[PDB]
Amino acid sequence: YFQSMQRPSDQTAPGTSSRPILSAKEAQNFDAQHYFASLTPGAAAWNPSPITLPAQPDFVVGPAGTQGVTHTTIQAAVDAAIIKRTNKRQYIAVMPGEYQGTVYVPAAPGGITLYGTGEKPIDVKIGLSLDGGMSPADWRHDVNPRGKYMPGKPAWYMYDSCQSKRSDSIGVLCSAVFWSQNNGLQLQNLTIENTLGDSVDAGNHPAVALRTDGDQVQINNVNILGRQNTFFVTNSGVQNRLETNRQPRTLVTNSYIEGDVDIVSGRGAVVFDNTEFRVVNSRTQQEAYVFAPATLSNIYYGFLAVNSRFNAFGDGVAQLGRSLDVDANTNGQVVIRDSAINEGFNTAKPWADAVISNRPFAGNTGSVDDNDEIQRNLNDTNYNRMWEYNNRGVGSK
Repeated sequence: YFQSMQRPSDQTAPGTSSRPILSAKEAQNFDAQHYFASLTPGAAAWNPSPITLPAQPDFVVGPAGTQGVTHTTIQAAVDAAIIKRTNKRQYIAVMPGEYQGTVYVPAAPGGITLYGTGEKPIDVKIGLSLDGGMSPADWRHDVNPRGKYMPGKPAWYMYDSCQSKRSDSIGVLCSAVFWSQNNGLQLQNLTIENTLGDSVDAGNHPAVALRTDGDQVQINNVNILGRQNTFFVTNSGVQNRLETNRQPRTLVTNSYIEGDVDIVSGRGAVVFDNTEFRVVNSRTQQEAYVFAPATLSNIYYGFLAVNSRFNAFGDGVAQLGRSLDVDANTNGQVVIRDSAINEGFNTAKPWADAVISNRPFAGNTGSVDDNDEIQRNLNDTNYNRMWEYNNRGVGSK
């Protein structure tokens, strides 16, 4: 038997307290089928089929006067889809262009598919600048010009949950450009950006590009561009706050996600396959964290990054993640497997202390028992739940 010429990952279980590494046996519990498991018995895990585009879309968003365009804003087309009150999936094509303004996709009986028709995802750009620190008055002005959101239009309940706030600042959970609660949302071939970008300093400036709260959501060949809190998943219902008994599942494939601090955050089971994550250092050079899961401590599945690529600029500043300790019963969960970690990461301490609580990072290296098998409870609340398996690249060593 001749020797495979394949280069083995140099990551060997159990790893270290700073960088715990799963055994093969442990890693079998951390694949998409487990992350996507149903809760009913008699029920198969979610196995989504790929997004399929129709020969004709239901709605077309584009420049005014162009042939075949139905609507000039994306919110208007979403509203036209929602008012039908149908169980059937609706498809909204978006022509190449720049589309300034929020897009709120409400919970509905049927799924909405929104897709770009450009040669690349960058050809359709959806954006607005919104900062969690901004005043409600400034927020209302920027989000709702000319009666975009009014009682009796779709997505009112979403807008109203934010606009009613009388706090000094609107908060991260209202800073999203694109916010969906639609189960079954599908996004393909477009760019979603919170354009706050480098207009602000290195401090706390939550500015979500895409927020998704729906179950069975598929995002394919999308660019999600931001700085702090670029992509946020939550398990919220109509009250707009994190919940304790709902586990939405999202699949992100073939996508590009850029930011700096807590680039992918929140509560939900999310699988990232063949996604590139890029840390930028144009706004802050002092810190960067890719994943900030807020997974409930009784829930076993948070984030899974598989067959993905991680790139960072600076000199070993960037980290893979930190737990988002939003409440006492949170212990964020993430597995990064089979992925390339390239230059720019802190290889000695890839996981940071928790945000909000400042809970020190604690990796569980477990013990060995009879005939030399690593043993540890992967859901032990005394340790973090941030793990790697079979990664490669300079940043994997």
